Amino acid sequence: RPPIHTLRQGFDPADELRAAGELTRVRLGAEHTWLATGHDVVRQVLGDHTRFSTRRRFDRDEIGGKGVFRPRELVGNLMDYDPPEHTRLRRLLAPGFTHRKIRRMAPYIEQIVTERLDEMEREGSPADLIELFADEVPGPVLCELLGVPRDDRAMFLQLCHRHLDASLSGRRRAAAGEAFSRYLVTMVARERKDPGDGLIGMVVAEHGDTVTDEELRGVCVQMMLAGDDNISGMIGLGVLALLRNPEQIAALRGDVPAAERAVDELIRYLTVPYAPTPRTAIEDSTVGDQVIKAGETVLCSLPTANRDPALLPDADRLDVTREAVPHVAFGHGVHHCLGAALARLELRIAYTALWRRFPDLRLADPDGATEFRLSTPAYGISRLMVTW
Ligand code: HEM
Repeated sequence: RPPIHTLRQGFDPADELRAAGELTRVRLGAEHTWLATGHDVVRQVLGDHTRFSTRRRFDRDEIGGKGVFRPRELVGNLMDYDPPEHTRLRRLLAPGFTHRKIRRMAPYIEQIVTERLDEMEREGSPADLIELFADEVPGPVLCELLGVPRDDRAMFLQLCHRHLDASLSGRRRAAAGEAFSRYLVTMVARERKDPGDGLIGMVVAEHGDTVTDEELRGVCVQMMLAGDDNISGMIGLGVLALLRNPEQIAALRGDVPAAERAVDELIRYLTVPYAPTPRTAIEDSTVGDQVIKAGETVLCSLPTANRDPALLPDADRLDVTREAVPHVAFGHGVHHCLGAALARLELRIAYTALWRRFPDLRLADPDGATEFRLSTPAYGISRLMVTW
């Protein structure tokens, strides 16, 4: 019943997913799409921002293009944007995501990670690493990214949690949306009067009169949606991967270059997103061996692409010591993950700190079943009991 691109077995793409061709037509459930699994063909699809569109459309209706109405729920979602509109928004947001600016967040990330590790120690072992650490680190970090006032963060995160809660429907969902929107209206008004030092403040100081309040409010929701599940998934899965490959933990207790090498290897090997935004062909183009017809959709399996032998040899193995390779876990092209550096940093800090606090960290029950996080937009672990 579940679609083929969502299928996993342990840390790996499922055999069924691995058996599919480089580029074939599949049926979801009922929709019909192209599934691209090869590294080459995924890069060809993702590097093409002029013959493919990512803008969600309704009824089938103009495919790509400029100045089409966009529903509230998608304003400020860069992934739903085509150039030239994508190009505008990305350029406005880019200056907040450099290596230099993201490097400045290091002390705060260390603080957040330390506060969470403290909770674990206070709770005592055995402890659930997911609930106390993995699910708890990303929110505050994204707050800092945005420049949500330090003292507003607890209420901000709860309002946000309810709004992005897929389990809610009807009035409870609508009210969660209304409430969060109430805070973000206040936040944008605060920023319009005295621009802060995070992302929202940066944008109003430089481009104030040309950017809208809706856009700034949308940017806030969409950053939270883009940067939470992926990080919590990586922390959970990455810890399990390292614990089950204990010899490779030593790469997180050496110098920074080696811990950076371990992080990007874990990102490739675990590949938490199942797929980037579906692409719709605007005009006919050849991808790999096949003609993809206008109006047809393409879905890229990022995990399989990151197991392609053309990317690296011994690709189904975890090896933290190796040089970084041009994997597609963050995607490729103009939509290439805007938070890439932040993700890399966040994760490096969290892994390093965890083993610094708990050198002899172990699985509470290594012979028990693993509760994987299923039916979400990002693979992960929902519960992971640990001792120290
Ligand atoms: C390891 C964790 C992460 C992974 C694996 C990941 C992966 C990806 C991928 C594959 C895309 C491409 C989507 C597409 O082309 O359709 C993307 C886009 C994006 N990511 Fe991430 N991401 C991660 C963490 C983050 C974080 C921490 C942020 C910060 C908020 C973030 C913000 C974004 C944004 C804003 C985009 C849209 C960029 C655009 O469309 O131009 N991501 N990410």
